[PDB]
Amino acid sequence: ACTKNAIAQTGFNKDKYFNGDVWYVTDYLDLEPDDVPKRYCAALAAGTASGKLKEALYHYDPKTQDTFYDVSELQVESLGKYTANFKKVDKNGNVKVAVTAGNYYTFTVMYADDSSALIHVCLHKGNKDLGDLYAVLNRNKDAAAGDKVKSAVSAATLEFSKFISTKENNCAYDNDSLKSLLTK
Ligand code: HEM
Repeated sequence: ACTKNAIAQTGFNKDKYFNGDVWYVTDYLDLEPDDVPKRYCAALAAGTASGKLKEALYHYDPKTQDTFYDVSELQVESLGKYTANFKKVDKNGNVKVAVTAGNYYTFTVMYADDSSALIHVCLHKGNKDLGDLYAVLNRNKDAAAGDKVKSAVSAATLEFSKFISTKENNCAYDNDSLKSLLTK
């Protein structure tokens, strides 16, 4: 179940966020903690490709080796709040699972600056969801969360101390695939 109407950042700068570059998940929190593993790797690229607002996703479970990529087309609900479809793809953009009625996520940018962000995601696959999922992002895969984003976590009435870090998982990412997937 998802339970939060996440509030987007006041004055969110869409073009800076959706600039074609990669964001790494450094820390995450699911309000239903059992919905996701205790160790995980995730990243995304976000940009406009031929006029279309896109995200490319990467998930990797460092214990099981489960790996998957997605390409998403985003629709705008309001500034910084989107509804995204998704198709599962290989790293080269070949479709494994097509865009499907009932497979979508909401995506809210609660805070962002040039280097860091806080997002909320509510994933739906049919009648299933993956709970309220918060993630701290950085442009640098190894950056410890700084004061701007940690304060934003507090301003969301959350506690950064309770987020799970991805930093001790030897996460390695294919940035080139994430960038090219934006076009697919
Ligand atoms: C970076 C923002 C993220 C977004 C937008 C996102 C979105 C998604 C989407 C679209 C899927 C379904 C993929 C498919 O079936 O084709 C998925 C699956 C999944 N995600 Fe995320 N995700 C993000 C980060 C994370 C993080 C940080 C975790 C933490 C463990 C996580 C855990 C999972 C798990 C466990 C699944 C598999 C769910 C299932 O089997 O039903 N995700 N995610």
